[PDB]
Amino acid sequence: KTLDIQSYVRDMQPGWNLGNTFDAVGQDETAWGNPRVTRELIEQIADEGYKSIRIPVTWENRIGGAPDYPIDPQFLNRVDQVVQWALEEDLYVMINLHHDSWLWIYEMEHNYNGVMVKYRSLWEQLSNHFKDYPTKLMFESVNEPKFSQNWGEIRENHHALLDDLNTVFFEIVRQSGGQNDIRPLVLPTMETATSQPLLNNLYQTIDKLDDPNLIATVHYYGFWPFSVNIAGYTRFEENSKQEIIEAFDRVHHTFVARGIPVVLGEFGLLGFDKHTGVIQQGEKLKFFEFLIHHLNERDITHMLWDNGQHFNRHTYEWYDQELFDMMRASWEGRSSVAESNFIYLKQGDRIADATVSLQLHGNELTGLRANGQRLTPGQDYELNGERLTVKAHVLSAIASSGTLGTNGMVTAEFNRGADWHFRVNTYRTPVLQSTQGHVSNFSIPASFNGNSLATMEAVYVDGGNAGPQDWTSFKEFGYAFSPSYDANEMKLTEAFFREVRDGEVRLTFHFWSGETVNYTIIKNGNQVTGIAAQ
Amino acid sequence: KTLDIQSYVRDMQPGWNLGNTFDAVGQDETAWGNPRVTRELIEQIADEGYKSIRIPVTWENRIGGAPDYPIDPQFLNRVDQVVQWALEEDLYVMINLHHDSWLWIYEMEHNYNGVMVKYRSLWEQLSNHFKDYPTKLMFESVNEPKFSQNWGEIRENHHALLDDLNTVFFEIVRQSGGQNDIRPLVLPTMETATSQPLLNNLYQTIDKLDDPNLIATVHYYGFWPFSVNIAGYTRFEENSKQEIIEAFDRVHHTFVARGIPVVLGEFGLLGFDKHTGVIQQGEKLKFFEFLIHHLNERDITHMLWDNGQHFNRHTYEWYDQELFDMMRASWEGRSSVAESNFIYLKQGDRIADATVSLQLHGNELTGLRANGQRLTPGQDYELNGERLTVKAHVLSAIASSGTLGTNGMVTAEFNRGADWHFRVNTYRTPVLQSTQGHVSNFSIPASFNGNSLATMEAVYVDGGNAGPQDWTSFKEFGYAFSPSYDANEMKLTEAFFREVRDGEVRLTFHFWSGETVNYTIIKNGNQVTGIAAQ
Ligand SMILES: C[As](C)(=O)[O-]
Ligand SMILES: C[As](C)(=O)[O-]
Ligand SMILES: [Ca+2]
Ligand SMILES: [Ca+2]
Ligand SMILES: [Ca+2]
Repeated sequence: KTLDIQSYVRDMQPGWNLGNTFDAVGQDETAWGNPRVTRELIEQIADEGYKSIRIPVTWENRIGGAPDYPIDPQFLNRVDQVVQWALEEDLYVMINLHHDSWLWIYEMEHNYNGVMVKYRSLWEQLSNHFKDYPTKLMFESVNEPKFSQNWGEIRENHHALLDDLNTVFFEIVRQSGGQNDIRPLVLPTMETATSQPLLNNLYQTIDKLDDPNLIATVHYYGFWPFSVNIAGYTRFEENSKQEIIEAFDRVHHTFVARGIPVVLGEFGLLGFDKHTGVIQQGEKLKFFEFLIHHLNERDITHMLWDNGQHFNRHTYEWYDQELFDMMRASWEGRSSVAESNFIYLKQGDRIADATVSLQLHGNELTGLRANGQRLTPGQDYELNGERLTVKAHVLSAIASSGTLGTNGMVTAEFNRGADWHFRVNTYRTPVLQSTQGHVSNFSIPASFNGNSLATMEAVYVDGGNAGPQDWTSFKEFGYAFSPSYDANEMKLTEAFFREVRDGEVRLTFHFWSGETVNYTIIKNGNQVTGIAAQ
Repeated sequence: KTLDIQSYVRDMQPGWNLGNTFDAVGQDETAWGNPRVTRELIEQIADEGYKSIRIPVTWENRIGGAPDYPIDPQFLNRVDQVVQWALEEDLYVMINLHHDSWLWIYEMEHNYNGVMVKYRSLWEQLSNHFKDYPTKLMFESVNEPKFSQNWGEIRENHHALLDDLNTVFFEIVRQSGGQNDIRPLVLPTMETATSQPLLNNLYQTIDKLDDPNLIATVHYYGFWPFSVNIAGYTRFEENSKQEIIEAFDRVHHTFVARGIPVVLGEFGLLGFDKHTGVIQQGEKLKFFEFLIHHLNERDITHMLWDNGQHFNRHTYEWYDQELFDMMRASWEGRSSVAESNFIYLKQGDRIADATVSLQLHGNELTGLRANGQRLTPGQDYELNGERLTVKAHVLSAIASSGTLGTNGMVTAEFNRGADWHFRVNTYRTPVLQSTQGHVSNFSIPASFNGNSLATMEAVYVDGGNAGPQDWTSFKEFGYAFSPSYDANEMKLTEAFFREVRDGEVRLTFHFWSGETVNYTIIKNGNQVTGIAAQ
């Protein structure tokens, strides 16, 4: 019968990626540290409220040679089993060719027929294998296509190559029998990026194919500097907000408003490829709240990129319940947020009233708790417009001990959406110590003293920015440096030193409390002298 | 072994089309009035100096139905026989899908897979059939592709469709075995037109395919108004000259100069689709001289469109030896031409010296003949710069009788290139007569009195142009009107009257002698009254 492609895509909301699994580059799907897929994982993801699952698959390393490129039947049966489990749990399912994109498909520019033969063979095999599967199984032509080994090197000829890949995929699937005459097909922009020319090119391809069951796909990992924590973008601010609005306005105008539905096939923050701790927690939450709201406004179905770091695949729970709670709330509507998820108290100072700005997002404050205890309006706190004041005696009750670090929590409750949690932290000025070391393993002894590090600047004392990405003084969190809180050390990485010339560099460590600490390093070959502020 | 595609295309020069033959829409190749192809025709064309032959083929009407679309083997064997004869005569050969373009291929926009299945099947069959043939046989994907039933309705989506047709053709041929891995392939622009965007799109496709044996093709039928004789363009003038220069500069810059050779797969004058007499003979000759010179300058191989009207296929000679002689001369270099191919003498007037402007094109005048008799320089004629004077006594010797029409010829001989022939014509004022008739068969009795008609204007006496193409007063020769010299009649066609409203129209007949005659028609329904000048 007829299929309503817009309703189909709407019914997928929200989605989840089985990341770093069948897409892993290796003998099998455990190559990147995830376990073999259990039925329970799929059940649990469905129970959390996900309505669709993307199962990215890298076929390279599980296929024979030319000319037929036979897919390993054992590998295919394992992929198949997971597809079936998902369908049994009433999920929509998307499969693709994944890291094949940069393992070999990218060669197409100087190997047209060679790539085409291999690509055709794979999609002929998959389309045939899955032809009688329910149409809740959809096919995606290729992940993040590009035709250079590098990102951001899209040339004019590349667009034509991607049109051809998308088109041959369409032709193969549509004429392969079973339900494949109507099965929804997912087609990407170049690099799954959102610039207007790339959206236009995908539109041209979709328009040409003259088919009612096509879905456009893009990916999104945040405004780059915020997403990796570089260049001073420690807060979710106007640049990150405007990129989302502008990008998804383009997507909506070009596709959704013209009747072509859009699946955001992957989203997250790029810096999570390091770890989730590289983005300040409150700012991370506000990114997800804002993004998902604006996707909802534009009818865009989204699928979380989860490489194993969000849903714990061994215990079937979220590593970060706060993040999940925010996402789950965002599926339904907006949550109120605040300038920060913390209130800092200087150890030794008289504790005063803390006033913080809320962004209510159309909700009302219903209550406040201090370590779970209900507070009395007026007596213990005030809300004046969007200015929330937590009274001194409440903070003193939580943190009069003056123990450094997080003493407790003030939780703001709203009539709709997720609670917002203020971590109440006692701090003193952090102290770094002079030291001497080697570029391969350089650690500054550091007393964090209840502080959390936001970012680090590096400049040559003689002038100019030092280290990687020297268009900015603010170095990249994790990549160039890392706080080791348990070890009481500040790590400066070998990658940092690889892009530092011999000489004297001034470091400036910025902490979330507002504390700033300077430090000097002198590099002489592979040897580094650290000198604390005096 | 390796093939040098530029040398290959150069070696094709000059070419000839076996037109209105296998391309004819009908049961067989005689459907449009040409005889079955004889070996002698191919021999004779080769003997005239042609090095390549285009054999356009329309496959529709000689194929089975879906899904395999089997080509009639009998038809294919007849095409094959002609290909073999041409190859035996050492010619290069181009075959294609021809009027399939507008019989069904154009449907692709709203029938993507249906057209693709049929197109794929045909090229699979042809590529297989011809795979072991010498590489002097080349394949051309499709004639004059477009995706509307009408010309000049190229939309953005159409470019993508043509890229796909060209690309699938490439893929099929290149992987079909025999010599087809290296066989030269000919790819057209949309409508085989020469505008920059269309040239760019073909370049993009050729660049993408990353193959050393690709040939670009365009067609050319002259600046439109001159080519059909409308809007007053009775002379080969600056607009026709500039179109050639601009168009082929674009072609050279975009393709030839970048190492992609170009075959002009068809050329002629569009109006020849009526008959060759619609273009004044001298102006026709200058068009071909100028065109072929500029193609030579730009290394473009050309193939004459001959639907049966140039080379007489029954007697194996040129209908118009003067035209052939000009083309043959042009293969080697430029010919000198003149303002006209005629000298008019008014009957009853004293015969004076005739002075005409020559365009020497780098040649020198070596002599002059009057009816074949060598004339004496100085005594009988003078050349002053490019001004040729033929003395009165020479013209009087040719035309003292005062018989109306062509009395004889003055032939200019040059050190290089074709002779130029001046027809010496005696004329009197032409006379049209009043009459009454019907729109389906309206003839003005006409005493042409040694004159040749150039064009006819039609305007409403109250204002505005009358008849077809009413953006100009000058009507289209043949289509709207025709001189019947033997019948002594001026025909105004039914097609003319279909676009004339009831009322009074002033006609102005322009003759090559400079004589102008006005005439009035009054249209009342299907009845027409003609009133001669008084
Ligand atoms: C390294 As990625 C663009 O697959 O998140
Ligand atoms: C009518 As034609 C464009 O094939 O000369
Ligand atoms: Ca294409
Ligand atoms: Ca609540
Ligand atoms: Ca001569």
